[PDB]
Amino acid sequence: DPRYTKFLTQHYDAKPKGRDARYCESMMRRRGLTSPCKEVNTFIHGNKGSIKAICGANGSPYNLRISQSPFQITTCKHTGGSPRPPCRYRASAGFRHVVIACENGLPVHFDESF
Amino acid sequence: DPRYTKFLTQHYDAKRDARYCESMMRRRGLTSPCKEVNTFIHGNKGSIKAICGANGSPYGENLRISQSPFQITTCKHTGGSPRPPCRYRASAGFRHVVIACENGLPVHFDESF
Ligand SMILES: [Zn+2]
Repeated sequence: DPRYTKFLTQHYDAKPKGRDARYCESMMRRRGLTSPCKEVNTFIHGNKGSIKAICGANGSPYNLRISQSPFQITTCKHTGGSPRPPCRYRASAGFRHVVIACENGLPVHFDESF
Repeated sequence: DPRYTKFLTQHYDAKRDARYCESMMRRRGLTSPCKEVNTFIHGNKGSIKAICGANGSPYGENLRISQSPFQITTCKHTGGSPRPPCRYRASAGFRHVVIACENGLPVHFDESF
């Protein structure tokens, strides 16, 4: 599923070098989210298998699913004015449960509003 | 970021002798007058940046030390005049480096090491 691949591209970074504004400004472009500037985007860290398992045993219904375990995350939030690149961001490192959408056994969307 | 871009100019060269040093020290603006000692870090720039984060660790006062070692070239001035033309000899090295960071970016290299 290229959707799951795309989920990992947009919402997964296993061992982040940092968790600050510059990490975000780097990651948002690296991961294809700056044409144009995506307003809010969370990267989940840690082991990939725990995220995928939100679709099963590490999840409960929430058409969405909420994680039964917490995750190191970094939320990138646009700043600077209008959403023309180059995209400025600030970062909020977090440790919490997350909500995702699963389809046919795999994560395909991350729910930022949660 | 001026401080970060100055760090790269003065202390970073991605891809190792006296002539290396003599041209590099000049090309990177460290020869008016002659800087006595200056080290270039070689290798992957992300690895160096990461010293401020995952790949480094707190050191002394307000500094940080690399967790892995880096190939380095230290240029040492030769001759009696502190003015250019600046001649240098090279010490190729392999070791941990100490830097200072500001906002997750390298801004200073510690030559006493
Ligand atoms: Zn000298």
